Amino acid sequence: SKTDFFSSFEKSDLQLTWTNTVETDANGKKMSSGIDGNVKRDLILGDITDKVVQVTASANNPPNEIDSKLIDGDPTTKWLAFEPTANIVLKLAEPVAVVKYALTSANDAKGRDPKNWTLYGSLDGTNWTAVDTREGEDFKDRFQRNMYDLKNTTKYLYYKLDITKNAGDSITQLAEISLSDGIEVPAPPPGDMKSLIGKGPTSSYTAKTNVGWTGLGALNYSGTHLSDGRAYSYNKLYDVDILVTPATELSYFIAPEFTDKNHNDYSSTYVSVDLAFSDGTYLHDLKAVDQYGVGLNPKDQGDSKYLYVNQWNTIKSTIGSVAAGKTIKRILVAYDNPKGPGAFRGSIDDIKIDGKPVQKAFGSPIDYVNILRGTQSNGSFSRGNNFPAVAIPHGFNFWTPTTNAGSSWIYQYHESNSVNNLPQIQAFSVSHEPSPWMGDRQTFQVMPSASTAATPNANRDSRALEFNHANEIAQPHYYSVKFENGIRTEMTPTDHAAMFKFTFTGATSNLIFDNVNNNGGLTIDAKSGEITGYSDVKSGLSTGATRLFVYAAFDKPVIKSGKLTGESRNNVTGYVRFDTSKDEDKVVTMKIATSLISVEQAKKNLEQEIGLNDTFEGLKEKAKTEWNKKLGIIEVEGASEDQLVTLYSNLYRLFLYPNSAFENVGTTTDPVYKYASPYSAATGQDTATTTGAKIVDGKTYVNNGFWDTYRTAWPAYSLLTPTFAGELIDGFVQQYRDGGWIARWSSPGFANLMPGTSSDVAFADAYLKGVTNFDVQSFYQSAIRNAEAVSPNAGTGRKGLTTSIFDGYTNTSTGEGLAWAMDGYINDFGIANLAKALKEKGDKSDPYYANYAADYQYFLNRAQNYVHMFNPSIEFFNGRTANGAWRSTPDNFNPAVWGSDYTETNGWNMAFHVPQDGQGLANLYGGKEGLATKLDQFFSTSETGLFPGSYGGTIHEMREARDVRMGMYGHSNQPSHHIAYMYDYAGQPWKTQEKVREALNRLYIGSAIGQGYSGDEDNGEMSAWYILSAMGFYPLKMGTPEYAIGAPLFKKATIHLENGKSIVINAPNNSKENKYVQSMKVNGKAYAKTSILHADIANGAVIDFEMGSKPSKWGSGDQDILQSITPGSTDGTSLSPLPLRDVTDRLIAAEKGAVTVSDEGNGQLLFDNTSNTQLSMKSKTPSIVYQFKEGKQNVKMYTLTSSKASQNEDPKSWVLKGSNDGKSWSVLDQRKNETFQWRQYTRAFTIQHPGKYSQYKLEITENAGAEVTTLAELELLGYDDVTNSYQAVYELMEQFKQSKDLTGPMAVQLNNSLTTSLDHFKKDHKDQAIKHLEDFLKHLNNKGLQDRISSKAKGVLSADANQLIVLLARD
Ligand SMILES: OC[C@@H]1[C@@H](O)[C@H](O)[C@H](O)c2nccn21
Ligand SMILES: OC[C@@H]1[C@@H](O)[C@H](O)[C@H](O)c2nccn21
Ligand SMILES: [Ca+2]
Ligand SMILES: [Ca+2]
Ligand SMILES: [Ca+2]
Ligand SMILES: [Ca+2]
Ligand SMILES: [Ca+2]
Repeated sequence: SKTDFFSSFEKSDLQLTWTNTVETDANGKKMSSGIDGNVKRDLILGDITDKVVQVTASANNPPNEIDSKLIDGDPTTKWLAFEPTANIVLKLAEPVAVVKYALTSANDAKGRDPKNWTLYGSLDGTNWTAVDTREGEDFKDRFQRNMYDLKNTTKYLYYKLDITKNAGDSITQLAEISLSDGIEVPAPPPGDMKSLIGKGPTSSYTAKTNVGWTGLGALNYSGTHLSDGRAYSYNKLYDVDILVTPATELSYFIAPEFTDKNHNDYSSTYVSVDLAFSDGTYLHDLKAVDQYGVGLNPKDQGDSKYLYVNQWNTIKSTIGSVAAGKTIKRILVAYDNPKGPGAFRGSIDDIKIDGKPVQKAFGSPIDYVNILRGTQSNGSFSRGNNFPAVAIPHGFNFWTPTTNAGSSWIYQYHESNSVNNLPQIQAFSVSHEPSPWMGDRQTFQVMPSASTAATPNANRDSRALEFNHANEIAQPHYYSVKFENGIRTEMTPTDHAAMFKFTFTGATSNLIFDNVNNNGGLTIDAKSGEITGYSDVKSGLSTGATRLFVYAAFDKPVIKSGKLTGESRNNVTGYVRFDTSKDEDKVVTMKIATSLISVEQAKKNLEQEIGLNDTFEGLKEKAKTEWNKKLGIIEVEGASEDQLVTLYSNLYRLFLYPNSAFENVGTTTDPVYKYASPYSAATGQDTATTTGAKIVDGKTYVNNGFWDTYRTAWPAYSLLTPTFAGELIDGFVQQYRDGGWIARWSSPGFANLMPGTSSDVAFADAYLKGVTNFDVQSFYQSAIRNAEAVSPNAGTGRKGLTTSIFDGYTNTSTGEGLAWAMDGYINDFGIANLAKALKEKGDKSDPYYANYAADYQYFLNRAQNYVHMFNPSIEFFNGRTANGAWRSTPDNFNPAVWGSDYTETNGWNMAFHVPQDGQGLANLYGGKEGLATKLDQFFSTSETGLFPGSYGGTIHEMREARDVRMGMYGHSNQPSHHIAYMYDYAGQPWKTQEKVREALNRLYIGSAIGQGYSGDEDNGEMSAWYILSAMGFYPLKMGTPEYAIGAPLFKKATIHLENGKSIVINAPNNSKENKYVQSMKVNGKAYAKTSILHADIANGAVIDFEMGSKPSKWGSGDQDILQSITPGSTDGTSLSPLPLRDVTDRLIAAEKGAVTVSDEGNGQLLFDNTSNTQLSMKSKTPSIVYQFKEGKQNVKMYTLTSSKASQNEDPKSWVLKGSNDGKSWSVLDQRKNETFQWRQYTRAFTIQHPGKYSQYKLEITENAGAEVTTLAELELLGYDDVTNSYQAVYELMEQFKQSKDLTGPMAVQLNNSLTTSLDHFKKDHKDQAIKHLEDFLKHLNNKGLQDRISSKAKGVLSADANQLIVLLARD
């Protein structure tokens, strides 16, 4: 007998042996329980409709208004045909004598209702006996059901409703048909689970509905799970005789569907293909496993959560492993689910059994790369939302097929398939799209055509050419498609150019040129066989995008040529025609290059990169080589095929962005680099052949949202490609030197989207890791501009800075102000560490040098300002209104609700937004244990996607987050990406290990069918998450050169570093299940810590993980956790310490402070916490005095914010003085010859001789030249009196004495030591105050006294004492 079997459930395939039929056991008992297959419906007397197994109408209106809709029991779904007449054929399971039927009219357009019809009956389906005629029928209402009786005792297997006249329209429609046999059943029995050949998915996020995976047919299953507990049904499909061999693979495609309004019932995933063997055993009893390791049985399919609902899923199982030598007697479909009630529905297509499968071979990393990942994905549900980008790493152009030539939605894997269910290309495009949301720009289009008409038609629909994915090769360096009609197109990239081979079958062959829309030009010089063009195409968010120029040449004479018309694209549509009658002329080659400078430059770009000697194959090899140099930085052992696809495709995505936007205007020997600026104003107007944009010397790179890429991609560069990273960074620093700012979202200029200015942290982070090959000085300037200087541009700097730099938080007056705020504090963390590093560098030629020290202090403080956005009443980060009040209170708050404060997520997902200081974050939650409790709750509460909040309706990010099914964890999007690693701060690293492994395992699947990710990939970010996590470490603390340890994915990984050394990562015992770190070594030596320095791996290292299947305590020690700014000893403090703040804040209004100016101006404008108010003081030489009415203030720093007015009015030299009486002043700080290069720009100064004073005076000794002196704001940055903290501890100690948590000599000794400490503090004896607090701690740990304190009390009092020491040390 045979070893192979295949069904696509087509017309041409074998029909099912049984339909809707349950398999029976050895005893003849149905293998089903608690199931109802019947569709829910309004039943008529003797309703028989459930025996209809097939309905076929003469014409249809796919995707939604097809014959299928006639028996689905929903009046809301209809069949429609664009015809005045038609016939519907109903095939029944068994012959029945129909004696009654009902038609139901549809939703609208009464004229389309049937009016005259005949019902026929048949035995064979070709010879028809009339059984009822109706004429002149009327349906008064929409959704109206008419009932019809007839005499008939003849059992028939087919019924035809022949609709001979409708109600006058040229279109016909009907919502529902029901048939009846006239026999009463007062109690309709449950029917068997449905299993029948149908049209495929009735709903799908990402695929074409009502077609198969391939072809027009599939197997459809559905039913109702009635039971509270287990329900199942194993149904037989096909009678076969198939011998299984050791190598036999079973594969299939399954598309489970949601049957509920809420898209929360996952029942449809509890399904698999099953086999009945001749020996009386079933595949579901053997330990067959899929490509993910999941049992190939229904229960394990559903429990393991690898099947996505409303999407197609590829499944593959080597049943040979477990069933070699058995014979398959029947193929089954099985549903089996432990819990309900619920309901399910889905499709299976392409059940294949292959006795001798051929495995794919791979010669090098690039052979693993599928550039189609992220294309069975759209705006309803993303599996990456990429496009098939062919390019060199970081190339100047992308090249790509498009199935939608008007759109930034460039290529659909399945969604836009033809009536024959094949994809259609409409063009090959030059592209610069960073994402579909940002949109495409600078595009240009060609399409081959075998048209013989006088003129090739340039209409998108009519020129489109169908193809099969099996005939398409899609790689970074090579794309190839063979179309159904015999044409082949192949392309390969250069940096600025590309080569295409068009191979034809006919005598007359054409290339059609076109564009996304009419905003460009085409010039065809037929005589020299050249194309010339320009493109102004640019999406809404393509801010600063300039004109692109195109040049192209052919290897064959062009015989006919010209402009085309009729598409409303007359500026861009034309063609060239070639004589390809002779065999050696059947392939035509086009060489094509692009420029943002000029047509002349496009020409020069082409000559530089495609010499006369270059061939298609030579260029392809050059591109393959450039990709392998990137892909082969990482080499792993033990990986499956699926893992290597994911790994190497991830590395491709990582290096696809960002992109060169500069050109070589000199020669290959002597390069001269220049770019057209999307950053500053155009020099002048464009011409057809030359750009008007400013031509700027040097390099630049583009296409990057820092809100995405800072998390993973940028640190990936700094680790994997240190040297190139610096060239990339400098190309972004260029944006500062040119346009004044570094882009927040470069697309290619300053596009306005997403919160934060994370170039700050990304580039700071890179520098501190030893990527020093860029203009750090300018970078720094751009960072402080982001951090200190209000932006006039919508697309640059930090929104809400007007108030936020003074308030310590960003208020709800800025959209998603919380989001701006939290990312602000992380950026400040990086700016601060860089300032420290530049201080230590000591470059005295840096004009800014004297200022680094101060900036470190000020910025490290700002990094801790997260406290100002932590709402203590709900224990979540939360917005504040302008007046200071929390947005939410316990009564109204819901952490499940998306939006408002929370960009593209909910409060849950922003609960942990403090990667720069985990201990500080833990403290807000009560300590490490409190942090862990919060995370646990996060990971065990399911995201339902039902809470859109401010988004109004469902956005795709919500569906994706829902389908992660890791509690609330939104791995589908960037703002959650740090969360799994936060367990390293809580001292539970095993939970990080668990979550990271689930993420790597389940959320990067489906590559083979154009899926591959759990949501939008975003310019390398989702990819680098996987690459870094799989190595076993992760840059959690962006802005400081070290990683948090997770666990490696592979038995071995090597990172070949550019300096010739290796990072080897050994985990010989690694496996799907062995996910937990048991112990760890670095360089032969046992390693205890869950952090590792970049400086320890960058010069090579050997890392050994002992992996096992059970959690361990490795890395849970108090000094083994990730360290923070906040000391570990403070864990669990009852105090709420603050970093530097402006101690004048809010005093004036509460009358606890006031201000006087030497000229009697309103000095309140200098302390109102807004740079939108300034004071002009009528003197070159004014004085401001701030008076604290409630005692001495410990001020460490102060800030001056330049005004909006001219720079000449600025302070320039000054003295800050302190006093206690107002008569006698001490000199605290002196500055000379200061400047404020920007407007509304804050500068911070470290007071040379600080102390505690009740009165502060700023005495301006010199200004910048004008007759007046103007400022916007002043601040006195200091700390609260430590005394108030001591007080809070006495208070707490009293609470414990009253509860008897603290008694006897322990109470007394603690009291004494604290009091002696306090007394020393008040006499300015800092060292002695600390020493007595150390005594306090010794008491707490006195062995003789443990029966006098509870653990609760000992714990918090310890933490408090240590917190006090910290408060003291900084005082
Ligand atoms: O083109 C027919 C379409 C229908 O498919 C749709 O259901 C609706 O009834 C309608 N109103 C006007 C036109 N149409
Ligand atoms: O594509 C640009 C931005 C991204 O940078 C970001 O990841 C965000 O999730 C998003 N959703 C739609 C568009 N975008
Ligand atoms: Ca099929
Ligand atoms: Ca219907
Ligand atoms: Ca995103
Ligand atoms: Ca203030
Ligand atoms: Ca002000």
